[PDB]
Amino acid sequence: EGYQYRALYDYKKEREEDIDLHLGDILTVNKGSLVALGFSDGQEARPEEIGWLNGYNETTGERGDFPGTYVEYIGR
Repeated sequence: EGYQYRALYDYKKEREEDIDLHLGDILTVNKGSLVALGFSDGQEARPEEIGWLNGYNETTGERGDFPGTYVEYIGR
């Protein structure tokens, strides 16, 4: 059971670990890389309240971290 959100806004990459993000980009973020801290069940569905998430930008066929306030989890 992983997590998948949609990037409502566009991002480029400020930190040395972010991935080129763009509105309409899908991010496949597993439920572990984010729960590695102990996120509560369902907390991953609210990226705006997470900080940073590491998923897979299928749109560009890449993977990395990105601002959760720029995406919107919608289900696994």
